[PDB]
Amino acid sequence: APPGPPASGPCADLQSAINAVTGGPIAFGNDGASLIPADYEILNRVADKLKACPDARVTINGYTDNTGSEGINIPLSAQRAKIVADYLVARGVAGDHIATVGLGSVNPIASNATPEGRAKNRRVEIVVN
Repeated sequence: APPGPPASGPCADLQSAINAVTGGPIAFGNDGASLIPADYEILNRVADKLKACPDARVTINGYTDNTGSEGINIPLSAQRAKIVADYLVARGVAGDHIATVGLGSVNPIASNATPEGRAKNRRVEIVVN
């Protein structure tokens, strides 16, 4: 038997474990689409946690405020998900195990009346699928 506590169900609730690495969803200010080095280290740990259960694919969604238009918010929502996906794949995930979704301005969570609110609704998120 190995040292330390037991390790049963190592992928059985990994949704909660992946959320615990991220501490929740991630925002986009100043430039509105420019991801931080502090997040890219969180993404290193998410990539390793996915790589510990290549049996359990993920899907990555991203959002934008509604000050833009569909022809601007479709590429912006997809780009936020693709930036996370490309970072995870570069750290060690197989491209087969990550999907991406453009949630442009649907199911909004902040008003566009302030630049902070825009960043709070430009959010990106991850879910096991």
